[PDB]
Amino acid sequence: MNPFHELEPGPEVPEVVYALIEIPKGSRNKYELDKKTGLLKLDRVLYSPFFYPVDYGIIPQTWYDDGDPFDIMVIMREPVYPLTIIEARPIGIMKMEDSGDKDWKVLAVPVEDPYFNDWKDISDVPKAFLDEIAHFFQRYKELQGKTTKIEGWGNAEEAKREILRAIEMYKEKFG
Amino acid sequence: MNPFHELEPGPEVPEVVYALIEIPKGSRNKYELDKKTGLLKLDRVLYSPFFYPVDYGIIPQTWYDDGDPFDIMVIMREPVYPLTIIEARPIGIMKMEDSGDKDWKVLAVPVEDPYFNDWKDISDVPKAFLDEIAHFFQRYKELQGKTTKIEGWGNAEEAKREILRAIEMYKEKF
Amino acid sequence: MNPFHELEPGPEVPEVVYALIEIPKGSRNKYELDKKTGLLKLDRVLYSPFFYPVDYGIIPQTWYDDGDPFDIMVIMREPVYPLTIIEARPIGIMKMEDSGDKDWKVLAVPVEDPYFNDWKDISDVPKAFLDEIAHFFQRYKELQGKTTKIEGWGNAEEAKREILRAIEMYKEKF
Amino acid sequence: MNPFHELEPGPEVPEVVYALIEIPKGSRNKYELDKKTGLLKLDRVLYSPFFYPVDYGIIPQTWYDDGDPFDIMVIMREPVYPLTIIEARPIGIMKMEDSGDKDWKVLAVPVEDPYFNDWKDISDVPKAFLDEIAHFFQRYKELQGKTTKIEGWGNAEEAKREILRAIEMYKEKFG
Amino acid sequence: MNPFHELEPGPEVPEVVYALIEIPKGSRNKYELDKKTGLLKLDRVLYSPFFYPVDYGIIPQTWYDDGDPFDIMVIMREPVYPLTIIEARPIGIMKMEDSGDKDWKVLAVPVEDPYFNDWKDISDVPKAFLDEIAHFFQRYKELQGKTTKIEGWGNAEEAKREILRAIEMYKEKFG
Amino acid sequence: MNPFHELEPGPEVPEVVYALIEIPKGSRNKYELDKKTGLLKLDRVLYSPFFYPVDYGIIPQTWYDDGDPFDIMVIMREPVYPLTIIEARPIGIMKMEDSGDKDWKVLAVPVEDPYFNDWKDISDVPKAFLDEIAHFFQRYKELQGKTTKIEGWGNAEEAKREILRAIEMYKEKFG
Ligand SMILES: [Ca+2]
Ligand SMILES: [Ca+2]
Ligand SMILES: [Ca+2]
Ligand SMILES: [Ca+2]
Ligand SMILES: [Ca+2]
Ligand SMILES: [Ca+2]
Repeated sequence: MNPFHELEPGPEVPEVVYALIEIPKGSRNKYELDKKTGLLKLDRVLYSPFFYPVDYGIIPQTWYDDGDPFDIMVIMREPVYPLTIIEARPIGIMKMEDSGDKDWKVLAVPVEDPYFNDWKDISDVPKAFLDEIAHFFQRYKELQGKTTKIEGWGNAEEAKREILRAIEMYKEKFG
Repeated sequence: MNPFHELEPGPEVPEVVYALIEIPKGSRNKYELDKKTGLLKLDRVLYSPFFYPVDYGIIPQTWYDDGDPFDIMVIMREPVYPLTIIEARPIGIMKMEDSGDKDWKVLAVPVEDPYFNDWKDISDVPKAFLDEIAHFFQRYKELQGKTTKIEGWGNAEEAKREILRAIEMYKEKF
Repeated sequence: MNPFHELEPGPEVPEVVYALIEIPKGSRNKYELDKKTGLLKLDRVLYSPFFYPVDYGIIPQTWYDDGDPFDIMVIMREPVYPLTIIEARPIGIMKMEDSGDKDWKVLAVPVEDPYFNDWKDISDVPKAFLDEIAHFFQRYKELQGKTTKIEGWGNAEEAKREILRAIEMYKEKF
Repeated sequence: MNPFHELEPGPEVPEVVYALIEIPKGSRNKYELDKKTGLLKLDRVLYSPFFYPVDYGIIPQTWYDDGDPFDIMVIMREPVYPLTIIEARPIGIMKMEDSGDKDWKVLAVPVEDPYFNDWKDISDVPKAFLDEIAHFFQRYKELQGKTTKIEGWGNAEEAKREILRAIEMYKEKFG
Repeated sequence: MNPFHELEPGPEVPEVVYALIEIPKGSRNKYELDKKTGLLKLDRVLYSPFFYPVDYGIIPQTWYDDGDPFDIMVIMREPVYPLTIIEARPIGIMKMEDSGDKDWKVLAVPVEDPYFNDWKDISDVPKAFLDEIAHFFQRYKELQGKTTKIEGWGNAEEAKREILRAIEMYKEKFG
Repeated sequence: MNPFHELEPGPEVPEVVYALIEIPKGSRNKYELDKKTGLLKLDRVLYSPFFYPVDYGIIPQTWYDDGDPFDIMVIMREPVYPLTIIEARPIGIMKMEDSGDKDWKVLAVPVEDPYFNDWKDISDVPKAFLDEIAHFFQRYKELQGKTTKIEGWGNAEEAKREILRAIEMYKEKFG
C-alpha cells in the first residue's frame, strides 16, 4: 500500500492537511518514499554536516510543478518517526527554485501541540528560524554543484492556495 | 494491511501474547494507529513534560469495554521502534478509569530478554516502578482537564482473564 | 574552585546574568553542585517519569529566602552540558512555595541564540509552555509526599528586582 | 505487502543491490522481519552488552544455504530506520558458520554517501573495523551456548558471485 | 583539584560510599581520570562493539592491589555525566583477574533512586544481568590479546570488607 | 585550575599532542573555555542548522597568530564529553582566514582508536570528508555576516611545524 496514493490530502483541506513525514528533524540522512513500493528509501547522505531543521515530508495525493508530491515542513518539538502522519495547519510557504524548478515548500505546525495554538501565519515565526530554514535550503546541495535560489516567504493564504493547486494537479495527472 | 486485524492475539494465549508497540519508552509524542491505513499517526503531544515510562501498544485482535483495542505496556530495557511486534508475558494489570471508561492496561515483560526471566507476577516488580507508572497515568492529561482514577493493580492471573475476555469481545464485534 | 562563589552574578546585571547549568533539559536525574568540591552530584532520580522541561541551574553569587542560590531556568533549543555557563536575559519569574519555603525561579532566554531575540517578557512565551513548566513543579515531588504551591508568573521587571535582592542577600551572608 | 517478496534484489545487480535494513547500527535489540506480515519483530535482546556495528538487513528476493534471505551489512555513518531501503555496493563478504550452517554475510557501502566513493573492495576497509565486526559475530551468542566459526573475508568479486547464486536460489524455491 | 584525592571515600563507609563516575552506561569510549590534573581523559576506544553495561567509576581515596583506585560499578536507569558523584550502596563484588592482577570491582546501587530500595545483596540482581557484566569484562579486551579470568561474585559483606581494605591501602600509600 | 594553562601541550610533541575538547561532534551549540575560570561557556548557538563535524578543541599551552590557543580537530567515531583530554596524532592542517585573521586548525586522529592506525597524513582522509569540514567552516557564520576564506589543506609535516611554532608563541607571551 502506497501511502502517497492511499491517504487523502487532509481532513479539512486546506485548513488542516496530512503531513506524511519522511525525514525527522536532526537527520543528515535524506529519505524519500520509494515510488514503486511506498517504503522508506535513502535518497542520499547530505554532503555537508547539516541537519534537517524541521520534520520534513509530503502531502498525500498532491503533485507540484517540479514533478513530485508537494513538500511540507512541520515544526515539531520532539521529532516523529518516518512514515508518521501529522495533522498540520499551514502557516506559510517557502518560495525557492532548484535548478530551474519551482521547489516551493509548505511550512506548517501540528494541530495537536498546544505550544503552537497561536501560530497562524508566517509573521508568528521567529525571524531567525525562517532564516535558518532558508539558509539550509540555500546551501545543502552546494557541494553537489547545485544552485538553489531562495525567493522569499509567502503567508498562510498563499500556502493554502498552493495546496489547492497541488491537489488539482494530482487529480489531473492520476485521476 | 492493518496489523491490528491481521495478527493473531498471541502464540500461546494468554501466557504469551503479541504486543504491537505504538509508543516507545521515553516519548513525549503520543502515537496511535490510523484506523483506515494502519500507518502510525500523531494523536497528540503530551501537554506536560512527561515521557511514557514503558513501551506502549495494543494486543492485536482484541477489543475492550472502552471501545478500543486492549492496551499493553511492555517493560523494555532498550525501547523498540513503533510498529514492532514483541512476544510478551503478562504479569499484571493496571486498573484505571478515564473519564468514566474502563481503561485497564496489561503490564508485561518480553519473553526474549533473559533479564526478566524471573518476573512472573506483579509482586516481582519494584514498588517504586509500579508507582511511577500509576502516577504517569494519573496526571498525564491533567492540563487537558481530564480526570483519571487509578484503582490499583491486579495480578498475572487477573490480567490473563481480562485478555481472554478482550479476545472474545473482538470476535463478537468483528 | 567552586563556581558558585567564583563567578560574578552577570556581565550586565540585571539585564544579563550568568546561568550556571546543573540539569539539562530532558533529564530525569536531578543534579546539584557539591558544596565542598563544586563537583556535580546526583541529588535524586525523580520518582515520576517526568523530565526537566528547561535547562536548570543557579545564578552565581546569589542567595535566596529558601537558603539556597537563586534558581534560574534557561530555554535552550539544544540542551547544554552540566556546569556550562550561559549568558541569559531574564524574562519572567515563577512564583511557587515548596514545603513552606519561597522557592521562586527566574525564567530566562539565552542572549546568544537569535531565535529568542524578540523574547523580552513573560507575555512572549506561549501559554502552553508556561503551563507545562508550572505543572512539572506542581507534581514532580508528589510521590515523595511533598506539597508545592504554584502562585503564578511575574513579569521581567519583577524578575529583575528579585535578582537584585538575591545579589544583595549573598553579599550579606558571605 | 511483504517487502522481502515485493522488492527486486537491486537496480543493477550485482554491482548495486538493495539492502532492506532490519537493525540499525548501535542496537542491542535484534529485529527480524515477520515473514508472515512483513512487520518488524523483536527476535531477541542480545544477552551481552554488544551493539550491532553496522546497519544490518537482507537482500530482497534472495535465499541462502542456511534457509533464510541473504544477509547484508551496510556501513552507514548515521544509522537508518528499520525497513529503510539502501542502494548498496558490495565490497566483500564475511564467511562464517552458525550452528553448522553457512551463514555468510555481504559487506557493502551506500552508493549515495560520497565518503565511501573510493571503497570498492575488502582491502579498502580498515583492518580494525573488519576485526570488530568478526568479533561481534564470534561472541554475540556466547551466553546462549551457541557456537559460531569465523572463517575469514572474501573480496568483492566473491561477494557478487554469491549474490547471484542467492538470487537464483530464491527463484528455484519460490519462482 | 584532583577529585580522587580531595573527596572522602563516602559519607557512611562502608554502607554508603561515593562513586565518582568516569564512564556512563552505553559508552564505547573508555575514560579515566588524568592522574596529574584530575581531568577526564580518553584511555582508549574499545576494540570491539561493546558498551559499558553500567555507570563505571572509582571510589575516592582508595587504592587496590592492582595499583589503581578501587573500581565501582553503579546501576543507573538513566546514565549520569562523567565526573558526577553518586551516593551508592555496595551490594556485591565482581572477582576477576586481568593479566595476573587482582582487578575486582564493587557492584552498587544509587541510594537516591527508589527503584532499588530493596536491592541489598548480590542475590537481588537478576542472574542474566550479572552474566552480561561478567561477559563484558571477559571479552572486552580480547582483540587486544589480553586474557581476563572471571572468578565469580561475592556478596555485600565481602564487598564492604574490600572497601575497608582499599581505604586502608590508600592511607598507607599516600597518608 | 585553568586546563589551558595547567596541561602540557602533549606527551611527545609534536608527534602526539593533547587535544582538550570543547565541542563534541554533532553539537550545534558552540562552546568555549571561559579563560577566567576554566569552565565551559556557551559562546553562541550556530545561526544555521549545522553541526560540528569533528570533536573540536584546543592544544594546551599554545598561542596562535589570531590571538587564541591553537585549534585542533579530532576525528572520533563516538564523540567525547567537553573538557576531555585526547592523545592525538596530527595528520594535517586546515588553512583558513576568519575576518582577516590566520585561523588555521590542526586535523588529528586519536592514538588509541585502532580504526585510525593507518591514517598518518592528509592523503589518508577521504576527500569528501575534507570537503565537508571545509564547507562547514566556509558557511557556519554566513548568517552572522562574517566572511571566512578556505585556502586549502597542509600535510602532517606542516601541521607539526605549526604546533611547534604555537608552543613557542605561548612561551614568549606568558612564559
Ligand atoms: Ca518539491
Ligand atoms: Ca484502553
Ligand atoms: Ca530555590
Ligand atoms: Ca544468514
Ligand atoms: Ca581495578
Ligand atoms: Ca584559531
